[PDB]
Amino acid sequence: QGTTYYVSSSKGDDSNDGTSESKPFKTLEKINKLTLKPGDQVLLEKGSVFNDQYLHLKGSGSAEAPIKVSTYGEGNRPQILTNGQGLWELNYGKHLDNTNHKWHGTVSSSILLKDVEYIEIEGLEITNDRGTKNDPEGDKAYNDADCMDRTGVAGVAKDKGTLDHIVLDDLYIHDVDGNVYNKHMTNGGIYFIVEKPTDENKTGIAKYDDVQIKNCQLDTVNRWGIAVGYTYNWDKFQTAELSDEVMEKYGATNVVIENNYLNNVGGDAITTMYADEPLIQYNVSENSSKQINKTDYSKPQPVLDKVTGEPTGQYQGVGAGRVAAGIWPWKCKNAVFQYNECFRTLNASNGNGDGQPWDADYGDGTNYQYNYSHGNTASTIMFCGYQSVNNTFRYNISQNEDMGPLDPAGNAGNTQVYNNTFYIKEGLNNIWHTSHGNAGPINLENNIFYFAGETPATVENWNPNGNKTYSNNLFYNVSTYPEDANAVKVDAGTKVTENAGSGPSTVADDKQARRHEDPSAETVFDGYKLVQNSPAINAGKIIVDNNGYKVEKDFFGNKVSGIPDIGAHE
Ligand SMILES: CC(=O)N[C@@H]1[C@@H](O[C@@H]2O[C@H](CO)[C@H](O)[C@H](O)[C@H]2O)[C@H](O)[C@@H](CO)O[C@H]1O
Repeated sequence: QGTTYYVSSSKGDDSNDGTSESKPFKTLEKINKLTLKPGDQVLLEKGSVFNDQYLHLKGSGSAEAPIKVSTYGEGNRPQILTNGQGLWELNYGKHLDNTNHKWHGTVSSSILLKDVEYIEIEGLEITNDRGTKNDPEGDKAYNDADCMDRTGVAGVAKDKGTLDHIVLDDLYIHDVDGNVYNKHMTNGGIYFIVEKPTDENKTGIAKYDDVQIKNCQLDTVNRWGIAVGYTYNWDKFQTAELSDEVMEKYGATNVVIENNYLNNVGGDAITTMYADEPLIQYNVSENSSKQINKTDYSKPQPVLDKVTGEPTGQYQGVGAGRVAAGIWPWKCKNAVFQYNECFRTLNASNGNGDGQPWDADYGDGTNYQYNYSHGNTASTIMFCGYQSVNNTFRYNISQNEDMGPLDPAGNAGNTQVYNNTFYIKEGLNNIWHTSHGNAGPINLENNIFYFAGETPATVENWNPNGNKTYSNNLFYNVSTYPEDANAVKVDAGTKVTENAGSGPSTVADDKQARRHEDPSAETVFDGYKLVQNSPAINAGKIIVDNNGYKVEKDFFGNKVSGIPDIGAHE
C-alpha cells in the first residue's frame, strides 16, 4: 500500500508527477502540498541540496505501514538548508510553569511534524543557520533576546489525541542557530512539545506515545540539543510524587533516546520532560552549555503578561535561565539513564549556575546507572530542590570534574548514592558543590572516594545540614573521614584499582558510546577494575534500594549477589 515519491534538487521538475526516479520532484514544496498516507515514502536523492527549503508534513501512517522519509541514489546525505525559512505559528494555548517562558510566536523549523503520527525519518543532513544572504533576520545579532526560535526537527501534538510512533534515526543536525535564551519554544536541534487542543472534548487530551530518537549526530545547535515532552498539561504534575494515572493520561509514554552524539550544544544536551519511564541510553555529549556564559547570554529577556504571554515593558535580570546540565529529566516518573558518556558540560566558572553532567531535577524515581563522566565544570550529580524525590544514583564512574561529585541542592525524601567510583582531581579539597548549599539528604553506601594528589586532600565538612549518612565507603588519600562505622581508609601508594584516573578524556573517534554491558568486554574504563587483594573487595554492605530498583549488576555487567565490593566494579 501507499505511493513512493522521489525528489532531486539535481534532476527534478515540480511539473513531473514525482512517482518514478525518471520523473522526480525538484523542491520539498511538492511534498509539503501532499496529504501523506499509510505506506507512503518520500525519498530525497543523495547528493541533493534543498536550499531555503523545509519539510512541513501533513497526513499520518498506520502502525503496520508508517510514512518513511529516507534517501535513494548515491553520494552525500541529502541536505535541507532551511536558512530561517519554514515559518509556522507556535501556540501552547496557555502559559507554562514559569509565566516568563515564551509560549507563542513565529518559529523557523527545517522539519515540522505537527499531528503527524506513524512516521519514520532517516539518513538526512539538516541545518537552520543564520549566516546566509536571504536570511529573514539579515545581520540581526545572534544573541538578541527577540531572535526567532529555530529547530532542526520540531514536533507538535495538539488536535489528534495521543500521537503514536514518531522515529528520527541517523539524522545529522548542525548549525541550528536558534534563540540563545528561550527554554520551551521548539528551539534547538530536536524539540517535541504538546499544545492545548482546539477542542479537547472532541479530539481528546494531546500527548505522545512511542517517540524514538536514535543514531543522530548534532553539532552546534541552540538552545536545546534534544528535548521531548514539554506540555500545556504541565499544571497536572505540580505534586512531588507523580502517579502512574497522571503520567499515562497526560505524560509522554515509551520515549527512547539512544545512540545519539552531541557537540557544541548551546544549552542543555538531552532532556526528557513530562515522560513516563523514559529510557535514555548509549548517548555521548561533549562541550554542551556552549552559550550559557556571560559573553553569549548577555541580553535581558522580557517579563511576559501572565494571561496573554505578551511582553509587559519589564525586563528580567540577564541571569534568568543562564543554567544548563548535560543529560537529565524534568518531571519524569522512573526515568532510567544508563550507559551514557558526558564530557565538558561547560561554563560553571563564567555564568552557568549549573554545569553538571547528570541532574535528577524535579521528578520521581530517576535512576542514573552505569554512566561515565569526565571534565564537567560542576559536580557529577545534582539532586535539584524539594520536588526531586526517590533518587537512585548507582554503579557510575566519574573522573576529573571541576567540583566534588555531590550537589544535593535542597532535594527531599529517599536519595541513594551507592557503588559509584569518584576520581576527585587534585586541589578540589571537597566532595560537595561549591555554592548550591548541599542542604538535601543523601544515603551514601559502598562508594569509592578516590582523592588524586601528592598530599592528602582535606574535606572541611562531611555532613552539611546534618542529613548525610555513610556506610561501607572507601576513602583514599584524605586527612579526615565521615561517620562511617564500616569505612575502608586507604593511604596514597596502596593500589585499589588497576589504573585509577585512566578513563578517557575524549569521545571515541567514531562518536559512539563505548559499550561495557558484557563483562567479556575489555574497555577504556578497565583502570577502575579492582586489583587482587584490593581493600574494596568484600567490604561493601548488601543494599536495599528503597526506590524499588533491585541491584542486578555492576558498571561492567558482572552479576551482583551477596556481599558486594565497594565501588562501581564487582
Ligand atoms: C527546580 C529548578 O530550578 N531546576 C533547574 C532547571 O530549571 C527548570 O527547568 C524546567 C525545564 O522543563 C523549566 O524550565 C523550569 O521552569 C525551570 O525551573 C534547569 O533547567 C536545570 C538545568 O540547568 O537545572 C535546575 O537547576
